[PDB]
Amino acid sequence: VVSLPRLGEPAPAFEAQTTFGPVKFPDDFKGQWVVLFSHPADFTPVCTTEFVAFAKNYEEFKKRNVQLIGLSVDSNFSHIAWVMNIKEKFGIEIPFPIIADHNMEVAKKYGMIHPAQSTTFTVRALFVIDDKGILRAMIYYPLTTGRNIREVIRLVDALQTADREGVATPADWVPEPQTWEFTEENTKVIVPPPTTYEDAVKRLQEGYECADWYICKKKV
Amino acid sequence: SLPRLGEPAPAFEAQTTFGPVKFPDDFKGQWVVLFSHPADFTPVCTTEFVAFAKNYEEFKKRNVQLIGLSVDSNFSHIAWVMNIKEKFGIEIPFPIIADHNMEVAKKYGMIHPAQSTTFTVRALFVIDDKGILRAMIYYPLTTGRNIREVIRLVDALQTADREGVATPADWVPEPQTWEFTEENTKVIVPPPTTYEDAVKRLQEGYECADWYICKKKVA
Amino acid sequence: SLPRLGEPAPAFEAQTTFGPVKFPDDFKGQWVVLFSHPADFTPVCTTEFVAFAKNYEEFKKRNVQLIGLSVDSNFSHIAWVMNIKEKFGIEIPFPIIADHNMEVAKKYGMIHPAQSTTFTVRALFVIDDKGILRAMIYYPLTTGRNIREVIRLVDALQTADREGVATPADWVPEPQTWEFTEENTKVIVPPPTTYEDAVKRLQEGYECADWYICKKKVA
Amino acid sequence: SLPRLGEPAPAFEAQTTFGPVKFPDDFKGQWVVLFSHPADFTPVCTTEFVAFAKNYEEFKKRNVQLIGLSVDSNFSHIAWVMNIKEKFGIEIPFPIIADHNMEVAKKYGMIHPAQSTTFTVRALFVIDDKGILRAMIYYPLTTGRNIREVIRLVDALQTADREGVATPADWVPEPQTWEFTEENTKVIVPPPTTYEDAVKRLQEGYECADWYICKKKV
Amino acid sequence: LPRLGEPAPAFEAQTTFGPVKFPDDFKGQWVVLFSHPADFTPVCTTEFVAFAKNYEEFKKRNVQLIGLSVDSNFSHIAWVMNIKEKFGIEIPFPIIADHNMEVAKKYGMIHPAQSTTFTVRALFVIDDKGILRAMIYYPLTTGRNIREVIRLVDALQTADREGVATPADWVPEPQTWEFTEENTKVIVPPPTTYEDAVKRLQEGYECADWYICKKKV
Amino acid sequence: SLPRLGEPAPAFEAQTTFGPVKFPDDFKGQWVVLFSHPADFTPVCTTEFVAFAKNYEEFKKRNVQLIGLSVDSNFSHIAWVMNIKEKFGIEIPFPIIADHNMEVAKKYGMIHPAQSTTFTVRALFVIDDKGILRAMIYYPLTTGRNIREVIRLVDALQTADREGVATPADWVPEPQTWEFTEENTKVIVPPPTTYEDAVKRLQEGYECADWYICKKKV
Amino acid sequence: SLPRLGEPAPAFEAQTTFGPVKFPDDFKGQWVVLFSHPADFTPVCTTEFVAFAKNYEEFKKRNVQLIGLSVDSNFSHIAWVMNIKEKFGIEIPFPIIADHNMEVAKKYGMIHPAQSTTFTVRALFVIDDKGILRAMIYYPLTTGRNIREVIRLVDALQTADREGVATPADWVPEPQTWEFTEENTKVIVPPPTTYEDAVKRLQEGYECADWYICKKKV
Amino acid sequence: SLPRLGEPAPAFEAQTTFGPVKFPDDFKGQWVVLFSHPADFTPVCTTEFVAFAKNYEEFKKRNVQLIGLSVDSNFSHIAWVMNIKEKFGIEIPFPIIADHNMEVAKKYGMIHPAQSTTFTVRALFVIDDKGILRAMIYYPLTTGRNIREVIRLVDALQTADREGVATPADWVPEPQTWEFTEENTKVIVPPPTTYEDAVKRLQEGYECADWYICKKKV
Amino acid sequence: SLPRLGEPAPAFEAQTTFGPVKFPDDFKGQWVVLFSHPADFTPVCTTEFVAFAKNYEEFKKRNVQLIGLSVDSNFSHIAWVMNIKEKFGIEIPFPIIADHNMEVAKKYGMIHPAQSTTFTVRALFVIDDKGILRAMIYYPLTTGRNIREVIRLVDALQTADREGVATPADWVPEPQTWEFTEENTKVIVPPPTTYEDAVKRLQEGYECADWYICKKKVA
Repeated sequence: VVSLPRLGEPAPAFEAQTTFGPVKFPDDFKGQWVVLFSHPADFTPVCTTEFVAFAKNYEEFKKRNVQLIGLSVDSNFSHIAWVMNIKEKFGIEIPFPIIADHNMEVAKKYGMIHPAQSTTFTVRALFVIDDKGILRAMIYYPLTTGRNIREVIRLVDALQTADREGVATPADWVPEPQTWEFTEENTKVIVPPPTTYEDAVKRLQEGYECADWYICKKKV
Repeated sequence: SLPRLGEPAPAFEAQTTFGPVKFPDDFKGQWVVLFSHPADFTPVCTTEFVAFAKNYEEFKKRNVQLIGLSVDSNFSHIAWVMNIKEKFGIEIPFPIIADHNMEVAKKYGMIHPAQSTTFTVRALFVIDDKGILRAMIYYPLTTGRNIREVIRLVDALQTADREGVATPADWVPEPQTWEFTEENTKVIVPPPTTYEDAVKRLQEGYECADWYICKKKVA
Repeated sequence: SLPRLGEPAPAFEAQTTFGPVKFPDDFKGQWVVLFSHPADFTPVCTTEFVAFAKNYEEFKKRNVQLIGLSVDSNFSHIAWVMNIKEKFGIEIPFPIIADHNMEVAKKYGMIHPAQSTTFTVRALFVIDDKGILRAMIYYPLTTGRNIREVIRLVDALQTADREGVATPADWVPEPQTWEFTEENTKVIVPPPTTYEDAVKRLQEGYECADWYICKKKVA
Repeated sequence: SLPRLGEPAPAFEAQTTFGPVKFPDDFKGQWVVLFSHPADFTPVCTTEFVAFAKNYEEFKKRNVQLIGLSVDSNFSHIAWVMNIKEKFGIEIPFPIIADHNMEVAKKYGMIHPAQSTTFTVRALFVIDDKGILRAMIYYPLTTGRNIREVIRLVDALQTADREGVATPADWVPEPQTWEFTEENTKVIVPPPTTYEDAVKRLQEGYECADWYICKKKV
Repeated sequence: LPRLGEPAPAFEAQTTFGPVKFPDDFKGQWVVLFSHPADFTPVCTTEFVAFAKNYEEFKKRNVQLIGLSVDSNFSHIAWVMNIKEKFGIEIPFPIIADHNMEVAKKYGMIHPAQSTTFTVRALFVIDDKGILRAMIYYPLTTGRNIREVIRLVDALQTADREGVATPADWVPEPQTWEFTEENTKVIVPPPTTYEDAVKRLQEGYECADWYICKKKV
Repeated sequence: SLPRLGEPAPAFEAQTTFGPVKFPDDFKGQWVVLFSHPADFTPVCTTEFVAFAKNYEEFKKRNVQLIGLSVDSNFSHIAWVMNIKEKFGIEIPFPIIADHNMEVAKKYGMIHPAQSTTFTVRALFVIDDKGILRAMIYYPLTTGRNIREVIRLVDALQTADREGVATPADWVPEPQTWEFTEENTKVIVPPPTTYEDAVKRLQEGYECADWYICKKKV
Repeated sequence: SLPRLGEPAPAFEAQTTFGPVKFPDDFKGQWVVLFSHPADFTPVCTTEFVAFAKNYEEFKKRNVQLIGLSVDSNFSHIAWVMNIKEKFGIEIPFPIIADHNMEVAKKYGMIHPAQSTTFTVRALFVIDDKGILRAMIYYPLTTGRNIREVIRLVDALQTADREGVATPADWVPEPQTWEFTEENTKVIVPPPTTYEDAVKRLQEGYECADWYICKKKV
Repeated sequence: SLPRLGEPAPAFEAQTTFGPVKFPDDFKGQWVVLFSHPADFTPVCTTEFVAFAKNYEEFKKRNVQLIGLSVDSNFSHIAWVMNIKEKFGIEIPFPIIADHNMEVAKKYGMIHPAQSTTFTVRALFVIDDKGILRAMIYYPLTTGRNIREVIRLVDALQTADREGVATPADWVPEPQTWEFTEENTKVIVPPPTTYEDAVKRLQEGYECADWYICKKKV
Repeated sequence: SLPRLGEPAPAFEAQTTFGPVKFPDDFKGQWVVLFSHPADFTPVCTTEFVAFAKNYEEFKKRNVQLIGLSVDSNFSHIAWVMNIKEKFGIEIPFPIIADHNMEVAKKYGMIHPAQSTTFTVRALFVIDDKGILRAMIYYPLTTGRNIREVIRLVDALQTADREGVATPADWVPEPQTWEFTEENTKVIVPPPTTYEDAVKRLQEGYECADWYICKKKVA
């Protein structure tokens, strides 16, 4: 240990508290595909942009029979406070549950703790799990680097197409011709968040584009 | 066991289509994208190798050394590269590790027995100029990877190091559009597994660049 | 295990909202009131933090460093302090430990599994200027502490040391009156445990400064 | 070891000044405040017993059974109760456990060797009507407890249970004022530890109800 | 280490003809099981072509040929396709894909000083009862003698049928084994990098493909 | 165990018809063909020894030392060599190891119990001038070996070393024809296993050079 | 590993020049003289086998089955018996055990390593009609046995059993004379151990019936 | 266990009728015939000792030291030698070992429990001038040994050593005749085992030199 | 070990000059005097056997079975009995055990290695009619026993059992006189230990009945 979760085998089972109530995983989602992903910490900026991006794409996952579910080692009360904060600062209501894995029990089962990254927070792990509870694909991005939400959607399409049609999908496959546009807003980088209250107060006076003390953007 | 982010990438020495490599020591000062593919002469893999080859200059300008890996021999590797050049007009410009006894594959968690007890899955590892493992992905045998996301990941990691910043969801260094065309919608027929089936496959009316790589469209 | 009265307080290093601390090395020559709270953004804890903050000068003039602790991250801590400042007009003036992996909490017997396997109980420890544990209390998750009794306990301990005396039941250093007003009679609605319930909670007609802290009076 | 909040309070059988007790069998349906004191015939302890005794009806109307404990014998306990009645005019109305061999004290983590290897500290435990340990306090040998805070704690715990609520910092059930008078500022001279010193102690000009309990002001 | 006169080590494996359960699937047939180090290497190609050309010689003797290497079955098919394209001959017998060397170790085919990854040139004659009858281990450098394999089968089948032994150099009827000028050409060790494989086709050898170049000594 | 190709041939010291040998130390700088035969005075073995002897100059000119081996004593070896000289007119020109206690045979995996628990099988090993095992064959008791294939194998290995080449299937150094005549088609009657049967065997009308070596055609 | 007098002779099954034997079960009701010899085609052994063969009727008339044994193969045994018939005109009339792997030899203590680690010494065992070991002798490789003493020993043991008597030193059943002639004084040249020495031995001026059996006088 | 031919004879120190002996060290430079006999005052033993005594000069001129051995005491040995002198007029001229605790007997494998758990069998060992065990015989309790075969064996071993030869079956150094007379045909009545039977034995009409040695003819 | 007084005498089966004995089963209802002697054909032993034999009727009328024992064979025993008969005119009337392997001797502690590792010492055991060991003596190789004391001991033990009494020092059943004459003063020359010495011993002028038993007087 820590172990690599194994592709093609049942996703590691667990029971946990979430912002939507208790879940028995992946048991409660049988018959649904599941995108389980982790984020290091509530009230941190990359994580906020990822939650907003997932929320904005919630209907794309819903129409593909995919249940999105997040996870961090934060408490459920921090989770609810953070979702409230996102609604207040961005006008977006997170529409999917977030697991409160305080004791890292789920994180350890999924290889989400990488001590050289953090001994306390998960990395940016993401797992695609099919309607039979089988782990199908996974990615591990570091604390610095937000994920690509459209690639998660494409991966789901590819796996569902493989199962439905009995085929494989080539490099860069999509189900229909399409264009992924990245705008000027997608070029803004994130200032690493303050770690003391005094620094958080000072941060708001440093001239960045800050929706809140922990999420300040600039360009390179 | 899961390779550890933020630590030196598991070291190894191996034979490749470019000669022996001392990993990651031979790539000091360079970023490395190490990836695995289940088997030479299989179709998703071929499309991935062509896509990486076409994007080789994109990696070169980012100081990234691409290096592939499978459990096939170097002679099968060379034969497959010859086959790719003949059937697709593309010359693979990066080395492929011949990991015959799965020693490197096991160090990187590339063997997932429910997927295959003999082939690697579609693992990919981004390693920085200090040999530190920075990010990784594990896709299954069915599902080709997204080459532009590998480039975006490298850009995001290099910018983080250079600027002392983090990058948000869907970050790119400049505005851009990733076009996927009708050609990107063709799916792959699972390759034949007997010689007889390989001969019969070529008579089924598909678009086949060779016996192992046949494409079609699905409704 | 129960920390031992009269012995050095269990040593630790931790992250806090004021930066890293080495206990008790950093607090030699000062008295310390170390206390824990189950979770940021929960209501009893908020009332306790405001009460300690309002009494910060009372502790400072007694050479007492207040330091809180929960298993929450420093980012949750900072966000919670920001929330308290906006909703209650008080800036928490003392550090809060981020005891992510419960290592400090376990040294101090702060985890009582029938109360919570993830949150600390309401433990509080008075530690003298030589780092010796002098007194402790363990209140449950339901029940906020009495801040004036914490001050009285510190006075009693400092007077004992200074004068070579003991202090009787209900001892105070000078005649005084502890007033409890109508505001002190309001009880706390247990906080919502789902986001949906948190949205409904703000519509139920309680006296709510925020979703997690709603008050009412009894019968 | 640390007794566990939210779990049954450690069970025991013991001799007391009221006769034998079986905990928790005898107190089912009642709240219990179990507290310890280091030694009979010592002054802080005396002030605490008098304060608890004066508040006995406050505990009784809250369905609270008070029970004290020290490692002294029942004969010392009775002698001390007799002494308190003569010097202070109050009869201790609750039982005191004689925990001769420290068996109950060890179950409750009441022995802290740097304080004393032979006496308990000033431990106090609130136990509910189902025998569940609800709250605990550990004060040192120097420092008398706050009796009104014990009452407040019981009120807060009982209100939480009855109403399904939590109680804030400094909560009380109704507006009220805790007055501390000039009498509450007197400190205690540490008691003599030899018979000769105890005889001399009564001649030193302190405010002494007996050889072991002398007060002064600072 | 495989034991003569005892049942041949049993196994199940993937092949270019589909799965095989060995030797159960071949009960009632003689079996010549042989290994080769690697697909797309030159000595191996000449041996496979020679076995293929003699396929009818083995079939009329109730002999099932079956090859084996540690290459994948996809590499095998690609190699069989390559042999068909470059030499005009279709390999008519199955090749085992012994990916994890499990069968190879049962037969002692791995000799680490030769290769820690490839089998040597092992060959096993197995009778219709599944009993191991004879075996040879040639090194990576040295192709086998296919007519000697046929003679060995004839000698073993005659021994069983007639209750006799066969002397040194025995054959069932007078015959002549002709070796021509073509049989004198030696093989250039195959390239081990892609760059060398491209350069190899320009070195002036007689090359059917990059990996199989011949010359004379 | 299985002797390992590419590694030093298992070392041994042994008695032979030519005197003691230290193997492969005594044959440094020479290639060695070490082969075994089940038993002196048995018929396939006789035909193989005659064939090796007739080809002795072919091996000598290739810098190859032939050395045979069985579990028989040197006294049996000498008697058998004398017998071969009288019946076939050829004097065995290479040493035969007397491996009485099967120690060498076991080092070379020459004992296969289902074939025989007492005799070696027809094992043959090609060893180079540096003592390295290069190739090996194991034929069963029924089946005589192909001496010209042993020569071809030596040629192929020596050519590989000298030229830095590999040799294809069916390779020879120059065009040639291996003739097998009517004489090569005669089969061998399994030798008698009792003295009475050996006396009778010589009266049964086969083509017999001696009691143990009788031939016929099929 | 001394076989024990008066106990059943160690049982074994073996191949012989007469076919398989189950010992001593196959010889129930017969006395058995089991003896060993180091090696076929060695000279002292040849003289002993000839002497036993010449005395075959003497043993037969005493209900004695002779059976020899060496570690040579049965094919060597048959070859050696053929050789004795060819060179001396005598046909060995009793079976020889082929104890290839020394299993029987070890049961009978026939292997003495300072004599030979590969051949038996000249052991001889008299076994009665009940399979019981009655007497034994162990002569070294140099020293041929006394065949008439074997017969006298059998006579003495059979007389002891039949008559319920003991037999004194030098006892015989009837007055008699053992003649040893000039021919019995010839000694044996130790046999050659290389083929070259065997060829030269025939030119050294001894009286040689074959390369391995040369006599002279001292 | 089995004494090993070609290895030093098992060493021992013992009392003998000639005084203490260090064996075989005291006999370095001499050949030794060490033999055992089951019991003093038993009949076959007496005939063997007399025969050895009569042949003492035959052994002496061959540089052979005879030495007997039984588990009897040295005092019983002297008494028996005295008895042999009285009844037969022959003085035993060689030492007899007193092996009371069977320590020497066990070293030489002389105790065969089915024969006797208390007496040695009729073991005989030829040991050369370097202390090396050269040959051995084990005869049962019933059966006296052949003294002339012991002499022939010594002659055969000494000739082998001196001349570098082996000796054939029935070898002797010069032509000779072993005469066995009517006296050599008399059998021995098993000796009495009770005093009453020993007295009765002298009246049963046998040819008795003493109670324990009675002969008759068969 | 020391045989234990008041316990059954160690049981055994043995060969003797009178045939096999099962001890003490064959002697139930009889008293037994079991005694040992180092070696047949030694002089002290001979004088003891003659004295016991001459006193045979004294033991028989007291219901005592004499039984001797040495490690010699019965064949030596018989020869020795024959010798004593010829030289002294007395036929030994009691059995002698042939304890070849010292098995009985070890049960009775008769082997004392500093005296002899091969011979018994001069041990004697009085055993009653119930098989119980009643008394024992151990004299060394040099020193002949007192046969009249053996008889007195038997009488004392039988009287004690019969009458329920003890017997004092020097007790006898009726007044009596033990006379020791000039013949009882002759000492024994230690026996020869080589045959040559035995021949010479008979020529040295001692009073010799045989080579092993020569007497003289002290001067």
